[PDB]
Amino acid sequence: FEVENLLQLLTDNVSAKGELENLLKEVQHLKGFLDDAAKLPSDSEQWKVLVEEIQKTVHTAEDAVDKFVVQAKLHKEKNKMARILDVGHLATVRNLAAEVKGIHDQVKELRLNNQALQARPTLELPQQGPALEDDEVVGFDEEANKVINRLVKESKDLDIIPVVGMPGLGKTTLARKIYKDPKLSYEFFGVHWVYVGQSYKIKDVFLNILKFFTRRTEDYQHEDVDALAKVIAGFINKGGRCLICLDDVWETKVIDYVKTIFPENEKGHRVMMTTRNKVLATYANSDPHDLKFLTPKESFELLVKRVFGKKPCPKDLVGHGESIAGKCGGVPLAVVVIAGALRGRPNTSDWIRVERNVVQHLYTNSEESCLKFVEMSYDHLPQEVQTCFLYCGVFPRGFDIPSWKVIRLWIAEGLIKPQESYTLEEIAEFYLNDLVNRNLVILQQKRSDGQIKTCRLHVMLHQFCKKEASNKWLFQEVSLTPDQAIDPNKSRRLCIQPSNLKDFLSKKPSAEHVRSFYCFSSKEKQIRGLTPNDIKLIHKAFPLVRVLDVESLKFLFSKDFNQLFHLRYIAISGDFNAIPLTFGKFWNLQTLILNTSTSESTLDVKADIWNMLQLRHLHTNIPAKLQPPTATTSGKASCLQTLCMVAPESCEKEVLAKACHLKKLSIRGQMAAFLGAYKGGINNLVELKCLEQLKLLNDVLYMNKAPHLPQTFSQLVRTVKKLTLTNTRFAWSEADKLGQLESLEILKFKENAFAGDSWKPKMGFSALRVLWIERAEFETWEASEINFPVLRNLVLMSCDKLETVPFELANLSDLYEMRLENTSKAVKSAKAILESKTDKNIKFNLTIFP
Amino acid sequence: FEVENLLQLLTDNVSAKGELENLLKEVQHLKGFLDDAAKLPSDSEQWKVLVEEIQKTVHTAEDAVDKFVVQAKLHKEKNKMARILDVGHLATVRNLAAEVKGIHDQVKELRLNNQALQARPTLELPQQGPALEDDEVVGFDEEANKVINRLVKESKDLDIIPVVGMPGLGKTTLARKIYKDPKLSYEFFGVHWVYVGQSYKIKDVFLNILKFFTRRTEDYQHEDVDALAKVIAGFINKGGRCLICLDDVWETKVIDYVKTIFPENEKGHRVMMTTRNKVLATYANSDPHDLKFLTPKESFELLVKRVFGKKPCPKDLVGHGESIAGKCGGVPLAVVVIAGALRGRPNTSDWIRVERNVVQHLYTNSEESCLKFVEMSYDHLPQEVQTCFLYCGVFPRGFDIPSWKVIRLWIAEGLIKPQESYTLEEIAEFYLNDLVNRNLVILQQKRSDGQIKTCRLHVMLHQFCKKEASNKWLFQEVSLTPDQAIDPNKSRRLCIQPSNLKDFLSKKPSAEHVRSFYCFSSKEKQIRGLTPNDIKLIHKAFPLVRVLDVESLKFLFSKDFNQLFHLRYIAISGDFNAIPLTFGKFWNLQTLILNTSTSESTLDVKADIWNMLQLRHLHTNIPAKLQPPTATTSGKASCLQTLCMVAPESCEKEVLAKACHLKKLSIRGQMAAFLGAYKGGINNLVELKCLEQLKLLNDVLYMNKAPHLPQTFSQLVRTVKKLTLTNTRFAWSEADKLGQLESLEILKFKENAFAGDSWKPKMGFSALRVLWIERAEFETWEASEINFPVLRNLVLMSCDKLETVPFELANLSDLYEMRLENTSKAVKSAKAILESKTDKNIKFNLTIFP
Amino acid sequence: EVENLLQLLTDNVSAKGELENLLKEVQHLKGFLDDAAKLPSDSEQWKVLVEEIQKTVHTAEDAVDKFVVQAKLHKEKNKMARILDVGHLATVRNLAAEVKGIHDQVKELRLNNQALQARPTLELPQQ
Ligand SMILES: Nc1ncnc2c1ncn2[C@@H]1O[C@H](COP(=O)(O)OP(=O)(O)OP(=O)(O)O)[C@@H](O)[C@H]1O
Ligand SMILES: Nc1ncnc2c1ncn2[C@@H]1O[C@H](COP(=O)(O)OP(=O)(O)OP(=O)(O)O)[C@@H](O)[C@H]1O
Repeated sequence: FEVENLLQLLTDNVSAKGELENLLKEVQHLKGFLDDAAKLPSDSEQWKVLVEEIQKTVHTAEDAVDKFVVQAKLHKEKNKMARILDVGHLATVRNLAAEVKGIHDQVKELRLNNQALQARPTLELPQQGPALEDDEVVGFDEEANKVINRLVKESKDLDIIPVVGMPGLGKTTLARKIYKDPKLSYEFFGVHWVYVGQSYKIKDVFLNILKFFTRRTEDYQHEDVDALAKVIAGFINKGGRCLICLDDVWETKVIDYVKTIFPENEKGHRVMMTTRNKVLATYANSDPHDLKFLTPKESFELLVKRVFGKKPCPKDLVGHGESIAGKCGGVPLAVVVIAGALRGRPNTSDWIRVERNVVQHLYTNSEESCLKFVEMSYDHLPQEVQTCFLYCGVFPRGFDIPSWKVIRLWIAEGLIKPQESYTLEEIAEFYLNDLVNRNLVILQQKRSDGQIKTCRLHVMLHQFCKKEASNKWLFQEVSLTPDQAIDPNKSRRLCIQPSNLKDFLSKKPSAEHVRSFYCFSSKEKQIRGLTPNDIKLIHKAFPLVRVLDVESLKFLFSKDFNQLFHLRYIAISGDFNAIPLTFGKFWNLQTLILNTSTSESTLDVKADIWNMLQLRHLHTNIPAKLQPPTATTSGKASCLQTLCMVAPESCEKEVLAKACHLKKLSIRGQMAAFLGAYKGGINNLVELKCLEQLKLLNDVLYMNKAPHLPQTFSQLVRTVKKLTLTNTRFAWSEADKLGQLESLEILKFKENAFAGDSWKPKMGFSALRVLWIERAEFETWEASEINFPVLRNLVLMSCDKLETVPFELANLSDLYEMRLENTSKAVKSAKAILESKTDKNIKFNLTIFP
Repeated sequence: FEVENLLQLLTDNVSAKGELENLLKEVQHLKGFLDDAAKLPSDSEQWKVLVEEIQKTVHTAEDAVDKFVVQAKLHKEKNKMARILDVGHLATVRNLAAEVKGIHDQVKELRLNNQALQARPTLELPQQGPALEDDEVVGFDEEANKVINRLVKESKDLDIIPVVGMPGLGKTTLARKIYKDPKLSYEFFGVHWVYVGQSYKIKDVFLNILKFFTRRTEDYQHEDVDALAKVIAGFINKGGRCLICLDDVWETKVIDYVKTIFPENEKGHRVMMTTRNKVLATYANSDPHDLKFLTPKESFELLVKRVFGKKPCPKDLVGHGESIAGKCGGVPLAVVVIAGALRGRPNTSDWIRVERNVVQHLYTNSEESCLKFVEMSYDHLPQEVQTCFLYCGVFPRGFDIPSWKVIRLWIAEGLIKPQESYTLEEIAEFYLNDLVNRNLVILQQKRSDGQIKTCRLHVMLHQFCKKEASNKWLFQEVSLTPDQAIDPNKSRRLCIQPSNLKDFLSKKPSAEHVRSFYCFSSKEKQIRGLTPNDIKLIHKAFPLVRVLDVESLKFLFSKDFNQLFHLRYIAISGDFNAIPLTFGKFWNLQTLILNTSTSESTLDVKADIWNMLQLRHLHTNIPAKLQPPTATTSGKASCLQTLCMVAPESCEKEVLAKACHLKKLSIRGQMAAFLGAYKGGINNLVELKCLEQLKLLNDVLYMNKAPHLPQTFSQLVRTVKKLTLTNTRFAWSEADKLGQLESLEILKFKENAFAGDSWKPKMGFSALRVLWIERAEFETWEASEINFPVLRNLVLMSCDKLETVPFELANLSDLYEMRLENTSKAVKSAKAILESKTDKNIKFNLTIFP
Repeated sequence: EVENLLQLLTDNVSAKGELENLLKEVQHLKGFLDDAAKLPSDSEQWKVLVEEIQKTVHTAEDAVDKFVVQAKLHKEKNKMARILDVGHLATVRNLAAEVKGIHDQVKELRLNNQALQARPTLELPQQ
């Protein structure tokens, strides 16, 4: 046995690398086939079987390759004596080699046996409703009047009025309503309608337009595009003022084609167009008309209308009907589709069937129209954003998906690929920005800069993403009808709700193909009765985790968890006084979010963060006392872009030299002991090159002496875009020192950041965009035009002490935004400045709470 | 082990040659498949995987074959005792045979397993914009006026006015603007427009022409081509003067089909035709109208004319806007396309996304029209010029590509193939000449003979070439987002930049499939901190380099660098006193450029250049002391065409006999000891048969005795076409002999080449084309018509002493060009000659600086 | 190494049995030597044979003592040092191979040479 064992063991190691490379190349083949098959439309159960099988074989080979490389690195870590001497290593490594050969031959026979896989040169092989009347439209009366108003206002220029939203949001219904208002007839000689959609031809559109202006299109079918444009221009000139309806135009070229047909007769014509692309709407009109959201009562009224015509919904179905109405998120088409499923089912058994879940019920049966309706644009997304989109589907339904969390989740799953001059963080931020541009992913929260802060995936879109991923298996959500498991073995990843986590753990989960663990707290901070054994068994179940993201728990650094070298992105919480060195073995790691409940003032990062080349972002809820890099660790600049909640002690010349590419840096502690010359730890910030954000927080309320912004501070932080001061109690004279930042973009004064009865700024802020003052005790302000020449946003919250916003800021042309939150009499001056700007008729916004 | 080793080693080598030949045949098969695949359009990921795989396998097998032959040559180079005795020889040889056998079986299974490769008889499987008005056309006002002036000028003959330029340059916009001037209507009764493009049918063109002259084309659809020609001629005769606008005509047959329609009514009709082929335009009109280049302000105004139409661009987007405007190189289609990318994106995050790199942003997404716009003519080039073009896509963006550098680079990359009566130099020069003819490759510098000197790839075309090569993998440019490497393993070649070279070395590069090293100095002479260790690392990383081209460095002749026997083309610089014999082992060498910083007056070529049969061109920045060929080296005439910077001592009877086919020879040193009878080194030039260029340079400013050209000099250099004399200090009487060269074509008197207060030439120069005089101390010139009968260019520079250009040169009909750079009062005589020729109305150009 | 590990492990897969057989056969040769010492001898061939049996007996004794010393050294080392040591494995089985060689030498010494055959009572022995 041992003779034979060692014989085959030695024989195999001689092709382990060749077997590895051949398996990897053939798995690349199968992955290319898999992309092809995903693109293809399929209807044969055998084809779904084969796609399932190739996906599972591909992911099995991926696990084998990652295991082999991880073992190789582990061996290289061991000393030469423990390298040669180890015999268990020999057994495991050759068992791994044997598995790799088995899977390689499996891939060889997968390619050879199945004819479908053969390489092909270029071979992938790929109507409205009834029409409502005014009484059938719901809650659009105010919207219709607003849009018609916008249309009718006299303006010699050809102004556009676009309507934009999400798939099946009712836009075409708003246009059809608008299209049949007598007011529109009064204001315009001839209103004509046209539908474009994603697929169209201009000549079709131009011919249909011409039909309205003459019935002899048979004569002009021989005219060219520009001749037709001139003809229609003359026809309109004869007609007079005209409004043209455009249903679902998604391309700028189309708009720029439509401007042509309108003559320059200074009649102030109009074109109102529907577009699922917010950017297209924005170009069409500089101020869009985002289709409102139906309120739950309106949705219930619509469902009543549909599943019972005009006869009232019967009494007992009202409860269930109400339930169905609210759950649809406020988009009419979800109501429409579930009503379709409910047509003529006055028996409450089926109403209860449909209610119990009303997101799955769309995308089923023949009248699934929601699916294809959304797909009308998903295919309008490139593959990179296709995938980055689908991974918005992990977050629980109704969850608020943070911008940074989702950005690092994308970048931690390997979905994004590097570009030739950009950084993965900004490529991903652009991907999500664009995802909102296409209205694909709701965005209701705006950073001071105006960037995404919380994006949600609409209930209908949530179920669409979940089911689409499940079909592609990129991830999945575990469910349990009382008992059972829904085949999680067909789940490349598992998203588990905390409530069912204990039960899923009771079955002793154990998976290898799994490559992440998602368990978010939609009900924030509802940490259930999870024992340490639960966390240990979690560590056991998923050994190949790239993405271990769980924050509603008391996590611990079990030995098993310490072995997870494949780790990429960690979101854990508990009571940790210092990061153990075990984190120094997670070479694959790219991100680390830390939220510790420890009473310790500082967290000691024992793990050598410097050696982790793949590392990109470390986040801590409390200041981190990072060890400086040693001589051995000296090398290339670290990949670290974001380093949040840094202890000032851990800001040394060597650390900042090792993180010169650091972008987002936050430091909290004692400041005066950090601001002096011998406190040049601040002077050490010169090491940071691409630094952009800097949060300064003082943990002491009783300060020995008030610090002073060093004169070098102007250039010490020259690269910083965002700069938040918290509990700094700086003299407003120091605000002048803050006026010498060339690249200052955002400015937050939080918790008496600046101490003083009144603020009289002098230095101009040639680029500042957002001013943010929170809980400022200073009573009067005399900021002038020169101070903030390019003010675009000014936020002052909890200003119970401030007296009046200076009128001088009214002159600022750039300034359009002004929010006063829990502010004193200065609210009156906000009204005065708003009135002045309205008299000047400058686009400006004023928000007052409550 | 040793028994089995030697057994296998002997058995395989018995079969090594058969294995080699069979592998070569099968790799020829895969290369033919690749030639098919490149043409065939494809969109399937699996097929791109297969093409990647066949490319990698083919290049791997090519490396194996070249390594095996190099080893064979090395072994044959060793002595018989050093041949039989060597044991490492057998080890490496039999390992190489094992690798060759492995890759041969790889190719066998690549063919058999994959059905895509089966031989097939004949089986590869292969609209305007909106239209503007005159306010949307930028900066073409003067251009349109110039073109219309060219048009309307009265002339009985049917003169043509063509508009030519690069893809996406806006020609059709100029024509349309021309097509809508009232002036054109005033000067012509009937103006009609026709679109041809690359693909067209005459009958469609003629029928559409006939429509403008009668609405009954339905009647004449049955008439033959000549019948339609006569009909249109009669219609034009009835109409009178006519200008016909032609869009995108590329083939001359079309032009000569258009002359037919026009009647001979001595009405001076006109034809306007746009054409991407500069030669076609030149035929259409003897003086083309190269569409001007939009200035950066015009490009910014245009981009405003789209991303914000007529509403002025907001303030903060101007900075970014200006950046995105100038970067487009001065062609409106780059502006248009990146605008399309920017449509309705007033959030400056995306403006900065697009600005950072504004050449990639074309050729991406749906509205990438730049790509297909260039491809509409890339297929217009045969495969040879197809490839030669793509290797203009390796010089850094904005780099000025020298004519000789690129010519040899082509010929050194294995892209050109020999013809049946031509020499690779002139085939390649013709290829680049055409690459300018088709407007493909910009050309802004002219050699005195009038051939290309510098050529550039327009930023748009540069990125197109880079991406096209990268898809085909013919080469690639290494990039690093902070860290990382972009998979350079899929880069058959690496084009790195000096800025990133140090970091590239930091990763310890090691490649085998790489077959060249491109590192040019766009910022000339910016040699960064590259240590000798860096150069050694270069030598190590790329062992199979055919083309090693790096001059921004301090290169050294390391032992490893001496091994590169596959070497073809060298471009190196440093401090070398004499070329080591190590270069005598580079049997594959074809070219050698040398730029040595040594203070030595002469460089001694220790390497036996005579034995290098593949050698074609040696270049040195200082005179070279070549060793004469020995008796053993005696054989066929050397392939050497160009031999630059030759020490006069290095010009011996035997040397020149061995290089009788030498064409470009340059000699520098002490000359007075060169012209004498016992200095028959001048007489030794009789050996050169196809000598074309001859540059004579004297390094001494204090000459013992004024030299004197030999009487034989006339027939000594009878084959010379170019003859640049520098610092010769010759009496103008000696110039009279210069009229005794039958084949003289170029004449550059540089740095007091001829000494004398005045020049009074007598002998005629029956063929001289371009005269050329730098820094002439002579004061008065008395040349006449007989002296320069066929003068085509007359360039006089730094002639601060020259008094007046003789008026007699005015009579010269051939003379069209004349340039006075930093010239004295003779500039006034230049004005006199210009006025006289203008009075005679002879097509003449005068340039004066400053 | 593959052939090396094969041959070593297969030699061990018995070193104790080879050891004991060699020991008993060397006891045989030692008894023969005790006989031959008493015997008067005058034949150069017999002195050659006695020299040879003495050298073979003492060679086998050196091999046996070396092998037991190596075994004791193994037992001295820690369990980790016992299992992990690879050079020790090579020396162990080289010693075992030498023991097999000497044992075969003793077998052929007995069989080839008649002189060694067992015999009940045969030792042949003026002022
Ligand atoms: N207020 C409403 N009351 C009743 N039904 C409505 C209402 N709004 C929309 N619908 C229904 O929605 C469906 C029409 O959706 P619509 O075409 O307007 O969607 P959309 O968001 O504009 O989509 P797209 O951009 O793909 O055209 C029809 O069933 C129509 O009856
Ligand atoms: N306002 C404008 N100012 C300048 N150029 C414009 C403007 N609007 C469109 N264009 C140019 O018009 C071009 C239309 O194609 P055009 O025929 O003029 O290009 P070309 O390079 O001359 O040759 P080809 O006919 O092969 O396309 C577009 O490339 C765009 O660059």
